[PDB]
Amino acid sequence: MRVGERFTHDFVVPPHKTVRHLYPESPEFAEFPEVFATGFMVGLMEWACVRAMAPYLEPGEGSLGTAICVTHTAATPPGLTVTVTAELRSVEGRRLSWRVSAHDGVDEIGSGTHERAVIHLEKFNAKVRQKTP
Amino acid sequence: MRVGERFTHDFVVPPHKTVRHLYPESPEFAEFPEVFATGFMVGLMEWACVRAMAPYLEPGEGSLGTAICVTHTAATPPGLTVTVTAELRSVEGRRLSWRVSAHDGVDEIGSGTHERAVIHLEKFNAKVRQKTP
Repeated sequence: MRVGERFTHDFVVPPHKTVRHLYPESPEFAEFPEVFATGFMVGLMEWACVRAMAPYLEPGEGSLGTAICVTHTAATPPGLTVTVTAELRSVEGRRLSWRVSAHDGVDEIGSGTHERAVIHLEKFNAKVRQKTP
Repeated sequence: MRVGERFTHDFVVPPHKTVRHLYPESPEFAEFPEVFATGFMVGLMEWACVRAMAPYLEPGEGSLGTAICVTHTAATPPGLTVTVTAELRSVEGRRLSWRVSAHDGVDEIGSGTHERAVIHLEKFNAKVRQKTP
């Protein structure tokens, strides 16, 4: 896991990763064309980076996404394979950053950056509990 | 539309908007803390801007998100209300650019920018259906 190393992750888009499935609560999204939602592309890019960094975590640790800055440049219907490529840009202590890019086999669909922070899972969950109603 | 006009969108986070629910097929995400996923925060920011834009589109139009560039700085358990504030920066042809931020009643959880493109829904759906395997 050196800076400049590339990690790849492939995912066939199923029908339930389209826009209306991200927020079934949204009448505003209900009838939208059946294309892979930006929020699901983001979650796939983050999933690629989590798989790339798993060797860096010590027992008890996990990670949070702290920033996402990407374009979404072409649309993908269900059935195509989205390949995400995660290129490690920086690792320093708790902070990691990648350049991410995604292609659906037909078009480049988007690219940009993603940053993560390593967390201590138990300490983090206790903080979460204190702001839980 | 009025540049500098702020729109607010409030959303109580239900249990099914945590990280594990974004990708039930990800074993990695299945063990994550039960906090609002960045992919769901991105979709909520899109939803805010879609509601702001709606009165101003013509019949048969909608929009797509073309870029998002946000931080995600604090974590939110189910049961808090996330309020997205969306402020229009510019309208150029079919392109609309926004400043977005979100807060969960306890902490600011993220901020940055978002761009959208107005589409003709039927024309775009027919073009989508043609790259479908």
